[PDB]
Amino acid sequence: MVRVKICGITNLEDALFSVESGADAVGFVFYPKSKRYISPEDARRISVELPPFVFRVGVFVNEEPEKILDVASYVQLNAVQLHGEEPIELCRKIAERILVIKAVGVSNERDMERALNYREFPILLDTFDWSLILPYRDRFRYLVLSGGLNPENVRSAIDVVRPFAVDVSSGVEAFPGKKDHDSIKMFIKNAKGL
Ligand SMILES: O=C(O)c1ccccc1NC[C@H](O)[C@H](O)[C@H](O)COP(=O)(O)O
Repeated sequence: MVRVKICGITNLEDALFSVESGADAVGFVFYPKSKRYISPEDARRISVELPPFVFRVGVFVNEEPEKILDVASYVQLNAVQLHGEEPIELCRKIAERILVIKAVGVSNERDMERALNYREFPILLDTFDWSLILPYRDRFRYLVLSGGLNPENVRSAIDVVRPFAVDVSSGVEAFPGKKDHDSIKMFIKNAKGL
C-alpha cells in the first residue's frame, strides 16, 4: 500500500486531523519565501504533540548544512527534504546525521536524466503524463510521486507509476497554509484504496 505525506502544515489542528485520517507523514516548509512557511519554534510545538509512527519532514531550499541540522534537532525531524539545487556532497553530508529525500523538478526525460544522479537517496519527483517516468522507475530505490495531486487524480497516477509514496500540499487546501479536512479525507481515502 502507498504512503501519504501531507505537506505545508502550519497548525496543529490540521496535522492531527491528517494523522487520524491515515497520513504517514506530515511536512513543514522552512523556506522563508513560501506562503506555507512556518518557524522552527511554531513547528516544534506541533512536532512534539504528534503521536509516534508518523514522520516529521522539513523542507529546505538551498539552506546551508548547519542550519538544516539545527532546525532538525530542535524540531525533532525524522527526515529532511532537500528541495533546491543541492549537490550530492551537501546531500551526502546531511545524510550522515539524518535521512534525506531529494526533490527534483521534472517535465521531460532530460530532467529524469538529471534525477538519476541522486538515485542513491529517495527521490521526490515534483512533476501530467505519469507514463514518462515509467522507463526509469526501477533505477530508483524509493520514489515519492508529487505535483498537482488531488483527490480526483491520485489513483490514476498511482496505477501508472506504483510509487512508494505520494505527496501533496495545495491539492487538499482551502487556501495557502490551511488544509480542507474533507479533501484530506478524500485524498487519503482514494490514494490508499480504503
Ligand atoms: O508548498 C510550498 O509552497 C513549497 C514551497 C517551497 C518548497 C516546497 C513546497 N512544498 C513542499 C512539497 O514538496 C510540495 O507539496 C509539492 O511540490 C507541492 O505539490 P502541490 O500540492 O502544489 O502539487
